[PDB]
Amino acid sequence: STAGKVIKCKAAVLWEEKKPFSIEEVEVAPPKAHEVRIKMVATGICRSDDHVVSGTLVTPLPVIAGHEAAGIVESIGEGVTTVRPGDKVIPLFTPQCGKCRVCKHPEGNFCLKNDLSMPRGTMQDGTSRFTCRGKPIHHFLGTSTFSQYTVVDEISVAKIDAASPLEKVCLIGCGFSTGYGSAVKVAKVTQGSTCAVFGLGGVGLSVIMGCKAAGAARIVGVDINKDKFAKAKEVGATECVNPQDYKKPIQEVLTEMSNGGVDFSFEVIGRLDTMVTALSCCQEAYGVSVIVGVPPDSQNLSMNPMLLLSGRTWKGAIFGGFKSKDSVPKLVADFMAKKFALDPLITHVLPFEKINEGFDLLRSGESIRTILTF
Amino acid sequence: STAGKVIKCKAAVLWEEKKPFSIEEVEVAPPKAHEVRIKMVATGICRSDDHVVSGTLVTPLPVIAGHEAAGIVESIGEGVTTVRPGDKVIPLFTPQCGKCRVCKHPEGNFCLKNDLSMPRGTMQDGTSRFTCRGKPIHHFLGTSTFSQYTVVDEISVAKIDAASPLEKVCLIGCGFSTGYGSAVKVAKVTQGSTCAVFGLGGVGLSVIMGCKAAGAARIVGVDINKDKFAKAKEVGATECVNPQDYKKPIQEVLTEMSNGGVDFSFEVIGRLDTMVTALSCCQEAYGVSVIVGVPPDSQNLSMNPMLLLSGRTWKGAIFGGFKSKDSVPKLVADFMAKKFALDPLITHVLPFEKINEGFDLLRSGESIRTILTF
Ligand SMILES: NC(=O)c1c[n+]([C@@H]2O[C@H](COP(=O)([O-])OP(=O)([O-])OC[C@H]3O[C@@H](n4cnc5c(N)[nH+]cnc54)[C@H](O)[C@@H]3O)[C@@H](O)[C@H]2O)ccc1-n1cccn1
Ligand SMILES: NC(=O)c1c[n+]([C@@H]2O[C@H](COP(=O)([O-])OP(=O)([O-])OC[C@H]3O[C@@H](n4cnc5c(N)[nH+]cnc54)[C@H](O)[C@@H]3O)[C@@H](O)[C@H]2O)ccc1-n1cccn1
Ligand SMILES: [Zn+2]
Ligand SMILES: [Zn+2]
Ligand SMILES: [Zn+2]
Ligand SMILES: [Zn+2]
Repeated sequence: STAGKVIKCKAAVLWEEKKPFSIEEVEVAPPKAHEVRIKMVATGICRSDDHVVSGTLVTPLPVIAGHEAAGIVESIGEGVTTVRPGDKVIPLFTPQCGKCRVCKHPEGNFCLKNDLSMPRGTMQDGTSRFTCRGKPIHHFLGTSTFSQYTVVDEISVAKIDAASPLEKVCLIGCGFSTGYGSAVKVAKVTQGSTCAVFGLGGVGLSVIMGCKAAGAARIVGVDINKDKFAKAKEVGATECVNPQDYKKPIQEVLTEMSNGGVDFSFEVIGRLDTMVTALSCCQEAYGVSVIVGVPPDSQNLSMNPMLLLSGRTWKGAIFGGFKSKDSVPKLVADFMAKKFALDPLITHVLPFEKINEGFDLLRSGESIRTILTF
Repeated sequence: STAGKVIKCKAAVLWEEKKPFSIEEVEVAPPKAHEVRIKMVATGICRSDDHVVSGTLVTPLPVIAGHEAAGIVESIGEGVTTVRPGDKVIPLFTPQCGKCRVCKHPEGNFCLKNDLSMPRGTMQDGTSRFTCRGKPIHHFLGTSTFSQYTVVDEISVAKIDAASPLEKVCLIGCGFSTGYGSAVKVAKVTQGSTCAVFGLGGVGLSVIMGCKAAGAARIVGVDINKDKFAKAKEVGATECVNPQDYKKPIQEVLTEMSNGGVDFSFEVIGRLDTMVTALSCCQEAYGVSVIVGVPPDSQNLSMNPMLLLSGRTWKGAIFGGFKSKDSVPKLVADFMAKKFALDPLITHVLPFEKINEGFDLLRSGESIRTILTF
């Protein structure tokens, strides 16, 4: 009996940059054709959400952010075939339309229907399902998970195992899959290799997990916050370095440590300077560097192309290279079979209503992932 | 007999930047342990040699340049086991020491003994075999082929088929292998793909040869000199575009031509701006761009890392990614077995004494490869 009707619920609206979220009532329209309305159960706080607040990641405001989440289908629009009411789902911030050249390519995952490259903050049909104070509110990457209910396009949701613990598997919606995929699928880390991981947050820890899973012999965590080192070691870093401890630039320090440069490096921070540092620290003839961090809006890095000419490979990826709708349910199934751990990422749990405290935790450096429960 | 004696012979000496080569008598010392003295038969004029004249590529002066060549072993130093007097040989401007981490890596070819990264202009032992008017003259890339005789370290020479035509196979010493391997080995061009090739000189044409050999369905040549188009089509380009003919940036043109970006792009010129254009023109989620051209000394490019974050791969390579001493003899054998052609790269054959005229042809846009014959 909410099917076909507007739902009034609480969401965290961001009206302005650099301000707290406003927990307040919104109206959520029912799903149109090929849309899905989801009752949220749990959502994680990803740095990319914070980037919306800071202006690092530009997307139209006002907005309902959130993109790392899981919930339960409340209703489906006309013509939906891939989920039903009552299904456990994870919203897919990178869609999988299944029809575009990228979806059809064996390697590609950054589906042409994404709202990340040139964000509009809408549904696929260019409109919004959200009203607050009588004003339309933008969506974020097609997911908008900081709301008790959201509406997503069908291509931006995956059905997952009905017995899944949603307060854990929400991390498969972003941080875990992004970092793990970046190591295992994008870099294709090899047995016995030396890896350097720049940034030891939720995503960088997942990178580490991926490097360890792939059989790396050495995994060097790099962070200016030495509080991050203990957990990085727990999940597989063999050693951790703080650039602030050294007189020399850290690329030189890592090249020394690795007797001439690492096999694989990862930038999991979002700074221009560290993207160049991470490239430079990989071995000049055969090293691979993967950019994971989201850079500040519209800013260009500067680098010497001789870093590449010698033989380095530089690449980046969204969501760990995973084709999202195919991969997310498999990732869940693998989690249920204990093929990887999510608890090491979860440092704090809060009710949704304490979302701003969650953000304070991230900004302070204290948390890895805070999971909010609805 | 000349073995064990100083040879006085003719060479093309570059006394300073931006000046013609001086053709005159030099003295060539006999080879020391693990060194090989070669009588040159044919040497090609590569743009990288002109980059030494122009200061684009910094290496100590005065110098005997030249790196794309073939000749016949005159004598060997103590300890040499891989060639003997009378052998046809190609000097290897990228060595293969076989002991360094790079030589031992299955993909790597930029051996740590190279003189390209931090040019010293000497033999491996840090001395020179050349004197002219009483003055020591530097080596170039461990090769120095603009001389009737040179001396090279054993790791910088490969024995080739005794029946080889040296006036053709000299191109396996640089231009052909560099382009062909950039397509087949570094990019790993796939069947039915779309490729864009920036720069249609000897190296860009060889890239086209490789993209054709790998089964690309479309090969778009890009050059500002439309005189280069006819030969590019002969060797496999399906269409050629001149950026000066368009009101829009060529990346935009190529993206529209390829219905959302190319599978593989190659920068084969050596300009910072075209390196970025080439990257940008490959499909954002799965495209691969390879830098082949040698950029001007010490200059940085600027780019937006979102070009990589979406999924692009950017890489570069020296000498087509070929491990030099293993590959060069196989390449010559494949040529002898008609697996690829070299004649489409040769536009001019001059005596060595007309070296300057050969360089004027390159600079004027009139030639592809000029081969100088001793
Ligand atoms: N590519 C994706 O799909 C993607 C990208 N992001 C981006 O990854 C970065 C990391 O996110 P996080 O792990 O959630 O972030 P933090 O917890 O803040 O960890 C960062 C880590 O870096 C350290 N650090 C800061 N500054 C430095 C310097 N200078 N040196 C060394 N270390 C440093 C901090 O101390 C901290 O521990 C973010 O950029 C993020 O935006 C995340 C996930 C996905 N994505 C894309 C769209 C939505 N989500
Ligand atoms: N990576 C290596 O091992 C390598 C590198 N190089 C470098 O490749 C570039 C091409 O060399 P080339 O084919 O010998 O050069 P040209 O015959 O001059 O061809 C260039 C081609 O480019 C066109 N052009 C100029 N400007 C433009 C613009 N703006 N748009 C499009 N086209 C443009 C010209 O008209 C001309 O047709 C060089 O940088 C070279 O250094 C070669 C070989 C090997 N190497 C490494 C060490 C030694 N040799
Ligand atoms: Zn798609
Ligand atoms: Zn995220
Ligand atoms: Zn070596
Ligand atoms: Zn060359």
